[PDB]
Amino acid sequence: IVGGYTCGANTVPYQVSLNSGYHFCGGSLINSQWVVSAAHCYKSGIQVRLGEDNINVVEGNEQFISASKSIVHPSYNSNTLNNDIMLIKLKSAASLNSRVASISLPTSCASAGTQCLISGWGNTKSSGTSYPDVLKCLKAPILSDSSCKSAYPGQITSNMFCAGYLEGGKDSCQGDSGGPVVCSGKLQGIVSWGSGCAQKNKPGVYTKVCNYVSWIKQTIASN
Ligand SMILES: [Ca+2]
Repeated sequence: IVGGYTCGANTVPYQVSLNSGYHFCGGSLINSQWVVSAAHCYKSGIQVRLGEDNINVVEGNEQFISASKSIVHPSYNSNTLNNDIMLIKLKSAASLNSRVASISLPTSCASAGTQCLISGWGNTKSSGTSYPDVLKCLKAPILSDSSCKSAYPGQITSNMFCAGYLEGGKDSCQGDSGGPVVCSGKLQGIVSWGSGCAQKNKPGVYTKVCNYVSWIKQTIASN
């Protein structure tokens, strides 16, 4: 997250870190056994880390649970990033509490102008490179489809939306991939892609989660 703030320990209780020897992506806990992330975060050997603040220090509220299976969306295209969503099942159910909690799926799509919370352990620099140990947060509005498409000609599908600031300065970045965009207590987005970070007229692009609620529910119900 570039131009954000330190969230505070365990203040975003649905935020997970995906770890394969090191943090490589964010995710969102949606029930005791399932995490939603980006399809471009797919790899084998995933351990889900819940209750994290400082990802380099064991602080006492963590749960480390190996993934038993991952399910990339059937229509995910890695070239265009259309349908950039994946589900990860935990080998055992997380113990849910005030600091490890699921986030509700949307029942309807959120509108341009809706204020959301974006979070992650990604790069905090737009030019250089600096990775935080503690979770960073950004409050950002959803941008209109027209402004999103104008920012990225030929690249925005019906499964994507822009959030952030056309002036730049505040954005998601490398390492935030797969993490949450939460608006009014609902998971509306997944950190998907952008052109650099916090650049003028290049806001972050997010997977439009409301399009996938039926797929998420039916997949969970049979796996
Ligand atoms: Ca920790």
